[PDB]
Amino acid sequence: LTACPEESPLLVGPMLIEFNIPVDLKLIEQQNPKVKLGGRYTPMDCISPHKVAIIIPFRNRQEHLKYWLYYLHPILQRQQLDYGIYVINQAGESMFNRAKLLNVGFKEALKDYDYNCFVFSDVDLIPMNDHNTYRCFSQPRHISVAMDKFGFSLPYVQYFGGVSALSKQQFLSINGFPNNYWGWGGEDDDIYNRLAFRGMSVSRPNAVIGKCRMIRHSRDKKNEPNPQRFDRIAHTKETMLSDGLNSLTYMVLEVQRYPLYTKITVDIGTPS
Repeated sequence: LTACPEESPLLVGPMLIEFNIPVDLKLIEQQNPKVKLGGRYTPMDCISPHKVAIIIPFRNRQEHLKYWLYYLHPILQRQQLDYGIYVINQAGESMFNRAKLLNVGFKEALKDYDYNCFVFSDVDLIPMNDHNTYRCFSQPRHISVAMDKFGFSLPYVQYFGGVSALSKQQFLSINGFPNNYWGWGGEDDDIYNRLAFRGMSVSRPNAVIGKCRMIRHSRDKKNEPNPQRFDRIAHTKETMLSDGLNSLTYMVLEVQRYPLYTKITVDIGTPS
């Protein structure tokens, strides 16, 4: 049992990513035979140093998930990662809380395995080049750098939304993510502010390797509106230590181990 190489030899580079072809999960299971129950895979040919837990905040986007699973299982294996898929499903109908579900995912995933790396990904973003590794780096990593929906250009240098990865230590260091933004906007910039304060920076792949497509119904070129950073910097400084991993409260309603992913349905609350 040798350690896995620097970069994996299985890499293909640029890939074609499109959604004309609807997909069936049964087909994906058969196309990804080495994927054990619950969305787990561990390379046979070597030992991976990256035990990655991929967390997806979710609610009623089954179609998107199908396309996500279709493209990401093959890629993640070519990257030679020891990984698990976690779909944190918000039970409920109260406004969505992306950051809190990601926290729930961190905590729940550690109950299954000694993960040392966490990738936080929206269900609707697919990387276009398997050189954009879904793993941890020496500094917090922003993976979805150039998204087709934003013209393939980072909206602003401190944009940390979409897909990012943090080592277990990096994550603990900032007290996790905020639980109080709900769907008001800005959790991603608060998270960036947390990084700044605990003296870290943002690691990124080059812009061509960091290309990503958004799962867009049929064909829409129409570049989306540019998001502008929310100025909540004073606010992050005061609330970082009290809103986060240490104040995280929720109730796991149900846990299902599907062939391709683990689905944890939780009740996380309502805004107050």
